[PDB]
Amino acid sequence: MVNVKVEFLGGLDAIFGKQRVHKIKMDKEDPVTVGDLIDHIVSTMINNPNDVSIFIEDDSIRPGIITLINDTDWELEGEKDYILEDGDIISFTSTLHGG
Repeated sequence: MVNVKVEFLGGLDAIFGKQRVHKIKMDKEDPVTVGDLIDHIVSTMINNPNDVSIFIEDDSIRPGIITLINDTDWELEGEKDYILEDGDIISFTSTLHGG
């Protein structure tokens, strides 16, 4: 029903499959929060102790991963306090290389 064009960079797209930009689709309820989107990526999209383990750590994202929502900072709004919106442009980045 919905669609979100996310752009993974730094060291995230490498896990997805060298995909600088990937679209996601979720179908559950109307008031779908951003936290749900990430969940979808870690549920059906990804399912292995290597790709998701590094991204999510015990229901908690790994401190350091960047996430630009609508050309803005994730923490700026409220992390998971941002309702989704089909037709948005999300961006992900990682300031970590080697070690």
